[PDB]
Amino acid sequence: PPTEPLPDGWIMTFHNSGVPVYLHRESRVVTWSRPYFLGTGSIRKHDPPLSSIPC
Amino acid sequence: PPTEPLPDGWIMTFHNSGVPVYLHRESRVVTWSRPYFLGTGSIRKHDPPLSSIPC
Repeated sequence: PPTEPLPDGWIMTFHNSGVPVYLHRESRVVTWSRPYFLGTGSIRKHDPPLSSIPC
Repeated sequence: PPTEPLPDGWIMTFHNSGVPVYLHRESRVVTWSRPYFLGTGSIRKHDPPLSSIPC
């Protein structure tokens, strides 16, 4: 799918497994699914960006 | 798998789709794969926590 931009402070980078991973540089936190800014959206009911849905 | 703790500021919460999602409360950022603290680990070469690997 088309990708939405990453939230502030995040970068998509290569992992040796061959999959991209997403690092928040300042906190040194990693996730394997593209993170996104929810803003004032409803955590329970919102539709995630298509580029952020796993498997 | 056994879960490793979430990094600071994150919470696992329910999404209407029936899947848990992970919210960083202060930044309002969401990811669909459990995030983890990498610390001084190698971004490229580290083994992620088993609870953090998608699909």
